[PDB]
Parts: sequence; C-alpha cells; structure tokens
Amino acid sequence: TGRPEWIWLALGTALMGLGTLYFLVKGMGVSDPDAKKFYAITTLVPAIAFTMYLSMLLGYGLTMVPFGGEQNPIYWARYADWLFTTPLLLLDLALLVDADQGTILALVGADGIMIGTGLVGALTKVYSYRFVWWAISTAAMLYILYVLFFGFTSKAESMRPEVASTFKVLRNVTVVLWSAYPVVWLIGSEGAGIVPLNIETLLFMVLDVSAKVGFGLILLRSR
Amino acid sequence: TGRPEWIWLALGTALMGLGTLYFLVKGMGVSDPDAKKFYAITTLVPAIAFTMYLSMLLGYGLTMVPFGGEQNPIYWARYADWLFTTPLLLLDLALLVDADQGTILALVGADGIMIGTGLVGALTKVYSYRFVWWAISTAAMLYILYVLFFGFTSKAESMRPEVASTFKVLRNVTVVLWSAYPVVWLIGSEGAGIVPLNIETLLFMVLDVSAKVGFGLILLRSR
Amino acid sequence: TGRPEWIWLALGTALMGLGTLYFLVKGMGVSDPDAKKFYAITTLVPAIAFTMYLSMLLGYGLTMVPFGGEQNPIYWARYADWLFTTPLLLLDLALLVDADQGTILALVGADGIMIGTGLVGALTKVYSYRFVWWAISTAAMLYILYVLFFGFTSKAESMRPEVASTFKVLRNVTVVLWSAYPVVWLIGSEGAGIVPLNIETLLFMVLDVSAKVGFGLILLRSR
Ligand SMILES: *C\C=C(C)/C=C/C=C(C)/C=C/C1=C(C)CCCC1(C)C
Ligand SMILES: *C\C=C(C)/C=C/C=C(C)/C=C/C1=C(C)CCCC1(C)C
Ligand SMILES: *C\C=C(C)/C=C/C=C(C)/C=C/C1=C(C)CCCC1(C)C
Repeated sequence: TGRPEWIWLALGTALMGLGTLYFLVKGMGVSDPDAKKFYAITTLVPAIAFTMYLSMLLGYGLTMVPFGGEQNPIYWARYADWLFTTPLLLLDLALLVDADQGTILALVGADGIMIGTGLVGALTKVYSYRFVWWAISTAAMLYILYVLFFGFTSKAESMRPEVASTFKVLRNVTVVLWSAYPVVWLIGSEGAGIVPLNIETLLFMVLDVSAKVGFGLILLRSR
Repeated sequence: TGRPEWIWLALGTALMGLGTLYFLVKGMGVSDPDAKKFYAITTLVPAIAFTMYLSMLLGYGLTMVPFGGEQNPIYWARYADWLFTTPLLLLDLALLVDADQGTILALVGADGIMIGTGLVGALTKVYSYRFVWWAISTAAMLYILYVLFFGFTSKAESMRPEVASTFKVLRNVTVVLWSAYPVVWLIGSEGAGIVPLNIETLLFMVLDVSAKVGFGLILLRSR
Repeated sequence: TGRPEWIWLALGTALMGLGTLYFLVKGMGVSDPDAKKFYAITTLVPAIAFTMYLSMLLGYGLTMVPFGGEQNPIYWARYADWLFTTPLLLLDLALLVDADQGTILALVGADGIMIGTGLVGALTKVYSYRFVWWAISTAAMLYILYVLFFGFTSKAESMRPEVASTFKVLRNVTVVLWSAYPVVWLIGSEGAGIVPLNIETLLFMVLDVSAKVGFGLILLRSR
C-alpha cells in the first residue's frame, strides 16, 4: 500500500476475476464445436488479464527504467497482458467475419510487432527513441484496424439493415477501443509525461476492463 | 561438481537423450500423415527436455531468488521445460480422444496460465505471495485434469470392456502424474522447505523422465 | 556512432524496410485465399527483421557476456530475429511442397531448439560450453535441411525437366543459406574469435538481407 495506484490495480484484478467466473459459469453446457470456441477464447482473455493485474498489484510486474533523468516506474506486465490477449480478441473477430487464414496470420503477426515494439519504447532509456518505437507500434495498429474496418463492412454487405446495423456498431467500437491505448501511452508517464502515474493506471485499467471483460460481453451476446 | 544435485541433472539429461534417440530411430519409416504427427510430438518433448536439463546440469538454468531471508537457488529452466512440453503432451491426448478445437484451445490456454503463474510463485521474494501464485497455478491444473477426466471417459463409452480398460488406465495415470508436481513444489525448497534442494531435484527428475520419456512410451504403444 | 559496426546495422535496417514496403505494395489486390497466405508470411519476415535491426542499430539489442576473460558484446536481438522469422520461412517452403502437418510440426519444433540452444551458446560465460550448445544447435539444423532436402526432391519427381529444375535450385539455395550461419558464428567473436566484431556484423547482415528480403523475392516470383 505504498504506491498511490494500488487501488486501481486492485479494482482491475477484481473486475478481471469476476468477468472470468461469469464467462466460466455461463460457458458450461455448450456442446456445439463452433460455440465452444467463442467461449474458450473470450474466457481466457480475462483469465490471463486477471493474473497479469495480480502481478502488478503485488508489485511483481513493475520495473524502473531510467529515462529523462528520472527513475520512472514502468509496468511491464501491462504489455505482457496485451501481448497474450490482443491476439485472442482478434481471433473472435476473425471467426465472426469468417476471414481466411491469410488475413488472420497478417493481423496476428502485425499485432505481435505492435506490442513488441511498444514494449521496447517503454523500456528505452533514451527519451528520443521512446517515441520512435511508438511511431512504429502505432503504425502496426493502423494496419490491424484497416483490415478490420475493411473486413467488417464486407460482412454486412448485400441488403440487411436490421442485421447490418449490428456489424457496423461493433466495427466502430473496436476502432475507438484500440485507438485509445496509444493516446494514453503518449500523455502518460511513459511518453510525454503530462498525466501522472496514478491517473495513467486508471486510464489503462478502464480500457483493459472494457476490452478484456466489457467487450467480451457484447461479443458473446450475439447469435 | 560443486552442487550436491549435479548427479540427478546428469541422469536426467542422459535419460532425456536416450529417450529422444529411441523415438527418433523408431519414428523413421512412417508415411501415414496421422501417425507421423504422434511421432513428431512425442519426439520433441524429450528433445526439448534434454536441452533444458543440460542447461541446469551446466548451471545455466539456475538463479538466486532471495525469499525467506535466504538465497534459495531456483532452477527456472524446469518451468521452461514444462512450459514447452506440457502443451505438446496435451496435444497427444487431444488427438487421441479427437477433441474439438475449442476443447484444445481451452486446455492449452489453461496450461500456459498454470505454468506462467507457477513460475511467478517461484520467482517471488515475498514468502507469503509465493503460495498465492501456487493456488492459482494449481487451480488451472484442476481444470485441465477435469476436462481430461471427462473427455477421456467419454471416448470409452458404449460397450467395449477390452478396449474400454485401455482408456481408463491412461486416464488415471495422467491424473496422478500431473497431480504429483504441485505436491513436490509445496514440500520442496521452493514452497514450504521440508525437503532439501538435492532431494527436490530427484523428485522432479523422476517425474519429468516418467512423463517426457516414460509416458511417451505407453502413448505410442497404442494402435 | 560509437561502435564500428553501426553502418552495417543501418544498411540492414534500411534494406529490411525497403523490402517490407515492396512486399506490402505488391501484396495489395490479392483475393485468392491461398495466394494471400504467401504474401502475409513473406511480408512479416522483413517486417520483424526491420524492427529487430533497428533495436541493434539503436543499441537496444546488445548485451555484454563476459566469456574468455573479455567483455565481448553479443547482439541478442539477432537470435530473436531468427527465432520469429526462421519458422515463417519454413512455412513458405512447407506450403510450397504441401507437406503434411506432421512434417511441419517437426521442422518448426526442431527450429525452435536450434535457435534456442544457439542463444544459450552465445550467452554462456564458460568458453568451453559455448561450443557444446553450438553442436546441438547445428545438429538441429541438419535435421531441418535433411527433411527439406528430402521433401523438396520428392515434389519434383515423375518427369518434368523444365519444372523440375525450378525446385532443384530452390533446394540447393536453401541448403547453402542455412549452412552459412553456423559457420559465421564459429569464426566470429561469439565462437572462435578469428573474425572481429565489425566484420561479423557484416556477414550476418548479408545473410539476413539475402534470406529475409532476398530469398523472399525468389519465393514469391513463382506461380
Ligand atoms: C487489452 C486489449 C486490447 C485490445 C489492447 C490494445 C492495446 C494496444 C493496441 C496498444 C498499443 C500501443 C501503441 C500503439 C503504442 C504504445 C504501446 C501500446 C502497446 C500502448
Ligand atoms: C513434464 C511434464 C508434465 C506433464 C509436467 C507437469 C507439471 C505441472 C502440471 C506443474 C504444475 C505446478 C503447479 C500446479 C504449482 C507450482 C508450479 C508447478 C509448475 C510445479
Ligand atoms: C534469417 C534467416 C534464416 C534462415 C536464418 C537461419 C539461421 C540459422 C539456421 C542459424 C543457426 C545457428 C547455429 C546452427 C549455431 C549457432 C547459432 C545459430 C543461431 C547462428
């Protein structure tokens, strides 16, 4: 209880836990091979996120990266959580639109480079290079959202306004969800430094819960 | 030859090596696409295990984790071996019972969290938190064995006592094999500390050889 | 600009970048599910390689491994690049010859052990053990080239001299490409030490560009 952001990591850990159990209880009784997959993926996302947030809460997923003449603490576990949960989420969207394996491998591969370079930008001691990796990381994000924005609209083509409105909203939500992360990274203590550490943890905690748990609800509430 | 457990790591490395060659020689001459898979998986398990045990034998896979006011050495390579070989083993069992991709992804994902959290519990400097990760790690193990225990019995249903007895034994063996690991971790120098380090290495060495090599024999001795 | 090999890492980074864009621009307009895969794999190889070479260029992928009584710098990012790009390349060759999943899993699994043990040999402080891991790493390479040499010739069997000559050349090129790496490692500052560091970076830079970018051209120039 020495860090001023322990409350957020606690709420995050708890929310990730409750979300996991909900998906676990509701996931029992499914024998359809295709429905079981959507329940296995959406349930592992918060399961991984819960364990990652417990490490930060216990201070295990925190390190000191001396950049800018200061010992700015960097929660490396956050990127680990995104590394294992962002591809799983892309799989729920891929199977939804029924994209070919080529489209999937490109999205996953681009996601790894996005998170990969993103972590380097956070572990760099030179302040100028930190944003270099940020530019490449973000560039990989645009590609993911580009294919998603294109792959989603093509699924709701033809003529079905009632059903077409469903895929159009899920598309927009995804674009704004992924886009919020690089913005919080730029203004937080890991980029520019306008937002202090405690408020930074709050922003990412809201985005993770909204994605790992929140988005998992809207996705599995579809037939 | 300064550590009192170098003999066990030596025997382990040797046994993993002999097991690999046996599977490699016996694996030649297989053209059946489905039979080649069972030979590729069962052969990589000891191949990985052999390299992991050579690192501990040479002192490369050993670190000092100061917990409990002592510099207890922790063989991190052990978890690395389990991390890459436990999912492969689950694949031999999955293809055997012919489980759907949903069941497989849930088992693999739960296995990563099991080994993942398990390693954190071994790299924690706070004695109280070490067992917290142990509880979560074990909880992930129960899920794997739950689905296995359920998925295996369903394969030997209908009426075939002669063939049904085969799947019932492999099931029991797997339950007792995976269950032994968390017990050795709890009593060893990484948990409570009732068993010294040298005896701990012996227990895990017997379990690994029995699994990576021993279990690989019984599995490939089936038509 | 303090290291005498910054020029090579710069050229490498630039070449990896140009190669990526070329594959990215030329990869647009492909709707064939099978053709998109070959474009997704061949494009991620240089994309990963570009990011890995930018880390070494910026000094992020470099560490000091005290072996032989000297602080020999070891570019660990090189192995990371090979770790994520060598399996992707094997996939382009697998889908080309249309190998069964068993053959693929064995090649990929053997490739991980090859790069895995290879990195240990480069991070070992004992000069004698460095070559031990080199022997195992190379041994895993021979297996990959053995299956490749066997799997490639079988694709050009029957009677088609015009088309058969195509697969026979790609085979030979691959054998000589993979074989060059362990040779440069043995003579460089990471093994024997006959070749200085700056010349070592040049050799690997030529081999990586030839593989990640160069070989990617010849592979995608086939119908
Ligand atoms: C937790 C769930 C999701 C979908 C998280 C997504 C996060 C990102 C796309 C973050 C990307 C980053 C960028 C673009 C640049 C700085 C490093 C980040 C990882 C924050
Ligand atoms: C080597 C082959 C197998 C099947 C090994 C399995 C090992 C485990 C399931 C170990 C699990 C652990 C638990 C439950 C808690 C402490 C950390 C361990 C990894 C030892
Ligand atoms: C970058 C593209 C390719 C195909 C690179 C391949 C590299 C190897 C097969 C290197 C193998 C090694 C060996 C055999 C021994 C020392 C460690 C190395 C990784 C250099």
